[PDB]
Amino acid sequence: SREQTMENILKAAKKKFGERGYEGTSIQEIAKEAKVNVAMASYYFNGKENLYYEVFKKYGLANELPNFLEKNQFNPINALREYLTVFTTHIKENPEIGTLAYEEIIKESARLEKIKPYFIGSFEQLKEILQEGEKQGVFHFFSINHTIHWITSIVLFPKFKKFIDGLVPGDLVSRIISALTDK
Amino acid sequence: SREQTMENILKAAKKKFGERGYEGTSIQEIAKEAKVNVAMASYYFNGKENLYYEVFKKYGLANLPNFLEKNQFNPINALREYLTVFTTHIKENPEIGTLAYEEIIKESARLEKIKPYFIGSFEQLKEILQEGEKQGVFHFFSINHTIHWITSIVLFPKFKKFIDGLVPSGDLVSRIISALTDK
Repeated sequence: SREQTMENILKAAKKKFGERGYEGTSIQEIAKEAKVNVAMASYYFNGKENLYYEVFKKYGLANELPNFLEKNQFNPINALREYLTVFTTHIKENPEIGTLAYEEIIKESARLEKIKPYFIGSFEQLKEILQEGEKQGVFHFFSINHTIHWITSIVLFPKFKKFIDGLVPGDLVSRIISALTDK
Repeated sequence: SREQTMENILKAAKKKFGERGYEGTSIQEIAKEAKVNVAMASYYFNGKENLYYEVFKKYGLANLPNFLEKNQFNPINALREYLTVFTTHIKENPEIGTLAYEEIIKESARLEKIKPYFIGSFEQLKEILQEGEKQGVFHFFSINHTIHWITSIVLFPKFKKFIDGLVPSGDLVSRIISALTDK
């Protein structure tokens, strides 16, 4: 019942913050969405700023990711496919993470710093998988920086990709992999 | 005068919309920023929604010339001018970029009506790229992939910087061109 209520409030926080952003969302709005009074929301989460962080802590990218390269016997295509599947599926089921993150990147706020780990943590692996695929002659790209840039844009901002798709004539993961294995 | 009052209102809207987005900004706040009567502001632009579109009409990419034609159909030269012009415009009107986002995500009724202040640049981009590929000076997976990552840097320079901060100066345009000319 404690956990249920805490979960209810975090689900509501994610929903409302995702709709209106940090500033446009109130603790009252959230509490109302969660069917609890404001005092109940303060008790568990102690104010707007910390609730926002707990939203990223709970629904952000899971911090305990296996090593995808080892998990996939150092087959980089297989490692990248699994990595990207894990990560794009997460953003599909928790889209607010993507849209809130990619927002705060523009406001360059103090929130950004505390938020980073919960959508950024796995980029190190993404670098390793790519560099090992390049080393194996299985991936081809101009630079690692350029490639992480467009791959993480798709991961965090899949709707921009849909938007460009509407203007210029799939499966996201397969499309990332085809762009990399083009020789 | 009518014209002057309208300039002031648009300057205000741009500023205020940029800060808080469509939803978190009221016509009251813009009018107050412009030091004008709310109901006048509202009437002159026939409402908040139309005012918002006029912000894009005024400050967007309505402006451009045929960069291919202006560059003697040298695609590299045309793309460089194109990129320089576009990035400079986003630098000088950052709200256009950041507001395009809040809206590419909300997939709003508003998106459809703001698109026309980017579609035009994007087809010119497409033409430059295809002309370059045809002349054998550009090489890429697909035009859709290419336009996706380029327009990503252009409309959302701050994410590009954010990734630059996580993955190891340099001219942005050169970097785009180098990624296109890479054999």
